[PDB]
Amino acid sequence: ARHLLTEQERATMMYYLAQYRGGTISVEAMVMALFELLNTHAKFSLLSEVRSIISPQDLDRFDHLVLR
Amino acid sequence: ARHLLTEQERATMMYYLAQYRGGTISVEAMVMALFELLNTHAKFSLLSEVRSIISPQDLDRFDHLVLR
Repeated sequence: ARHLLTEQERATMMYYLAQYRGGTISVEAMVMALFELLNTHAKFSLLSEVRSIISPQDLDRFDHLVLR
Repeated sequence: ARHLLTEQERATMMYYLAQYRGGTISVEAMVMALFELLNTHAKFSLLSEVRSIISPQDLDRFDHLVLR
Protein backbone atom coordinates (compact mmCIF):
# COMPACT_ATOMS: atom_id res chain seq x y z
CA ALA A 1 0.00 0.00 0.00
CA ARG A 2 2.28 2.83 1.32
CA HIS A 3 5.25 1.20 -0.48
CA LEU A 4 3.27 1.29 -3.76
CA LEU A 5 2.51 5.01 -3.01
CA THR A 6 6.24 5.58 -2.27
CA GLU A 7 7.23 3.83 -5.55
CA GLN A 8 4.89 5.99 -7.69
CA GLU A 9 6.21 9.25 -6.19
CA ARG A 10 9.85 8.07 -6.47
CA ALA A 11 9.21 7.26 -10.18
CA THR A 12 7.83 10.83 -10.61
CA MET A 13 10.81 12.33 -8.74
CA MET A 14 13.11 10.32 -11.06
CA TYR A 15 11.29 11.63 -14.15
CA TYR A 16 12.00 15.23 -13.09
CA LEU A 17 15.61 14.44 -11.98
CA ALA A 18 16.25 12.74 -15.37
CA GLN A 19 14.83 15.76 -17.35
CA TYR A 20 17.05 18.03 -15.21
CA ARG A 21 20.26 15.90 -15.61
CA GLY A 22 19.48 15.61 -19.34
CA GLY A 23 19.31 19.42 -19.49
CA THR A 24 15.70 19.68 -20.70
CA ILE A 25 14.47 21.43 -17.51
CA SER A 26 16.17 24.08 -15.29
CA VAL A 27 17.20 23.57 -11.64
CA GLU A 28 14.35 25.99 -10.59
CA ALA A 29 11.68 24.12 -12.57
CA MET A 30 12.96 20.81 -11.07
CA VAL A 31 12.92 22.11 -7.46
CA MET A 32 9.40 23.50 -7.87
CA ALA A 33 8.16 20.19 -9.30
CA LEU A 34 9.71 18.28 -6.34
CA PHE A 35 8.08 20.64 -3.89
CA GLU A 36 4.68 20.04 -5.59
CA LEU A 37 5.27 16.30 -5.34
CA LEU A 38 6.31 16.44 -1.67
CA ASN A 39 3.35 18.71 -0.77
CA THR A 40 0.92 16.11 -2.27
CA HIS A 41 2.71 13.43 -0.20
CA ALA A 42 2.34 15.56 2.95
CA LYS A 43 -1.44 16.14 2.33
CA PHE A 44 -2.03 12.52 1.48
CA SER A 45 -0.24 11.19 4.64
CA LEU A 46 -2.34 13.59 6.82
CA LEU A 47 -5.53 12.26 5.17
CA SER A 48 -4.59 8.56 5.23
CA GLU A 49 -2.76 8.33 8.57
CA VAL A 50 -3.12 11.33 10.88
CA ARG A 51 -6.87 11.45 10.21
CA SER A 52 -7.22 8.17 12.25
CA ILE A 53 -6.70 9.96 15.55
CA ILE A 54 -8.88 13.00 14.81
CA SER A 55 -12.05 13.31 16.98
CA PRO A 56 -15.25 12.57 14.93
CA GLN A 57 -16.71 16.09 15.43
CA ASP A 58 -13.48 17.58 13.82
CA LEU A 59 -13.26 15.19 10.82
CA ASP A 60 -15.04 17.62 8.41
CA ARG A 61 -12.87 20.63 9.57
CA PHE A 62 -9.66 18.51 9.30
CA ASP A 63 -10.33 17.33 5.72
CA HIS A 64 -11.02 20.82 4.39
CA LEU A 65 -7.95 22.37 6.07
CA VAL A 66 -5.66 19.56 4.75
CA LEU A 67 -6.97 19.79 1.17
CA ARG A 68 -7.38 23.61 1.06
CA ALA B 1 20.85 9.06 11.05
CA ARG B 2 17.55 9.39 9.06
CA HIS B 3 15.81 7.19 11.67
CA LEU B 4 17.00 9.59 14.42
CA LEU B 5 15.63 12.48 12.25
CA THR B 6 12.33 10.54 11.81
CA GLU B 7 12.11 9.91 15.60
CA GLN B 8 12.57 13.61 16.49
CA GLU B 9 9.84 14.73 14.05
CA ARG B 10 7.48 11.93 15.18
CA ALA B 11 8.01 13.06 18.83
CA THR B 12 7.10 16.65 17.73
CA MET B 13 4.03 15.39 15.80
CA MET B 14 3.00 13.48 18.96
CA TYR B 15 3.39 16.61 21.10
CA TYR B 16 0.92 18.49 18.87
CA LEU B 17 -1.46 15.48 18.58
CA ALA B 18 -1.45 15.12 22.40
CA GLN B 19 -2.20 18.88 22.93
CA TYR B 20 -5.05 18.53 20.39
CA ARG B 21 -6.53 15.30 21.93
CA GLY B 22 -6.18 16.91 25.38
CA GLY B 23 -8.19 19.88 24.08
CA THR B 24 -5.52 22.55 24.67
CA ILE B 25 -5.10 23.35 20.93
CA SER B 26 -7.71 23.53 18.11
CA VAL B 27 -7.84 21.22 15.06
CA GLU B 28 -6.73 24.22 12.86
CA ALA B 29 -3.73 25.07 15.05
CA MET B 30 -2.75 21.34 15.05
CA VAL B 31 -3.01 20.99 11.24
CA MET B 32 -0.95 24.14 10.68
CA ALA B 33 1.75 22.91 13.08
CA LEU B 34 1.89 19.52 11.26
CA PHE B 35 2.21 21.28 7.92
CA GLU B 36 5.13 23.36 9.30
CA LEU B 37 6.77 20.17 10.54
CA LEU B 38 6.28 18.33 7.22
CA ASN B 39 7.54 21.34 5.21
CA THR B 40 10.81 21.32 7.26
CA HIS B 41 11.09 17.57 6.57
CA ALA B 42 10.58 18.19 2.83
CA LYS B 43 13.28 20.96 2.73
CA PHE B 44 15.68 18.92 4.79
CA SER B 45 15.33 15.76 2.59
CA LEU B 46 15.98 17.90 -0.56
CA LEU B 47 19.14 19.32 1.07
CA SER B 48 20.44 16.02 2.51
CA GLU B 49 19.48 13.59 -0.27
CA VAL B 50 18.36 15.16 -3.56
CA ARG B 51 21.30 17.59 -3.43
CA SER B 52 23.66 14.60 -4.13
CA ILE B 53 22.62 14.41 -7.78
CA ILE B 54 22.63 18.15 -8.48
CA SER B 55 25.31 19.35 -10.97
CA PRO B 56 28.11 21.35 -9.19
CA GLN B 57 27.39 24.60 -11.13
CA ASP B 58 23.72 24.49 -9.82
CA LEU B 59 24.52 23.72 -6.15
CA ASP B 60 24.32 27.40 -5.04
CA ARG B 61 21.00 27.99 -6.97
CA PHE B 62 19.52 24.72 -5.55
CA ASP B 63 20.31 25.56 -1.89
CA HIS B 64 18.76 29.02 -2.05
CA LEU B 65 15.58 27.82 -3.80
CA VAL B 66 15.11 24.96 -1.27
CA LEU B 67 15.63 27.18 1.78
CA ARG B 68 13.81 30.29 0.42
